Amino acid sequence: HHWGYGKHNGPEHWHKDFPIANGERQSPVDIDTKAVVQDPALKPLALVYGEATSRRMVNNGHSFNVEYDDSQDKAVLKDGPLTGTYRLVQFHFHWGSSDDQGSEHTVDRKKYAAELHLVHWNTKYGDFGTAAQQPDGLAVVGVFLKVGDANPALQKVLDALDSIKTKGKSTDFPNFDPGSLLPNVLDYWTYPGSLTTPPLLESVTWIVLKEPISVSSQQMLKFRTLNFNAEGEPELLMLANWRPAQPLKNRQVRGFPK
Ligand SMILES: CCCCCCCCO[C@@H]1O[C@H](CO)[C@@H](O)[C@H](O)[C@H]1O
Ligand code: NA
Ligand code: NA
Ligand SMILES: [Zn+2]
Repeated sequence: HHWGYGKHNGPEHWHKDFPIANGERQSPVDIDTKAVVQDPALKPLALVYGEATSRRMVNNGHSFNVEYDDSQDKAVLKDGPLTGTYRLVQFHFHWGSSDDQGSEHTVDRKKYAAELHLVHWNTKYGDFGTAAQQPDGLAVVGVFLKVGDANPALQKVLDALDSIKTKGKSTDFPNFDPGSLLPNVLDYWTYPGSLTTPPLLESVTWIVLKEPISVSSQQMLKFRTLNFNAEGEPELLMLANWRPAQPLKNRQVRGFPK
């Protein structure tokens, strides 16, 4: 089923083909900081990314992603709110049509310019697809991009976008350290949720970092010159690819260290 962020096939209509869009643990959410609860079971996050091996970058038609080699046991996410060990498979971003919107998660309704999603799958399920079908199968780390200074690490990613302008395009993208896109402080909010794109599976433990990384307004321009369409289709620039906040319903957002 074709979906996107346009007038006819956008977040407002996803429910027609993916009825879990109106499920009980949908993402993203607004994080009401006064309602955040502390939990002494929570641990510091362990993002063990030093041996993560990037492979390629791909315009998938809804955003772009950097693919990691998840056939080896090296780049893993553990601790934080998690039991067991999750392999890094890819990262991607969401952004908006102007600098003051574009994040998926919001903090007391504040939006950032963009949001990075580092996607991981629980090693006990063997692969990404199998893991995606279990409530404890995925873990996504979300990082806010706040407009300010130019980000040199981010620039390596943005430099490659000229190579992947349209849907299905890919380029070799070796040696990129995903940790170079994390803040120094790993304080986080966590809640049980879902993928923010169809198929919207409710299999994600969300880990949203409190501290953003920076991006310049000039860098933000680079995101918005990508195309949703394939070559030879009408041009639909990737001006915005964010889902609005979804009802928290009966969930609680936990915070570490508070
Ligand atoms: C619509 C609900 C399911 C969407 C998630 C896609 C998960 C795909 O799951 C994949 O399936 C393959 C074929 O069965 C298996 O070979 C893989 O091991 C599995 O990773
Ligand atoms: Na692959
Ligand atoms: Na290619
Ligand atoms: Zn995402």
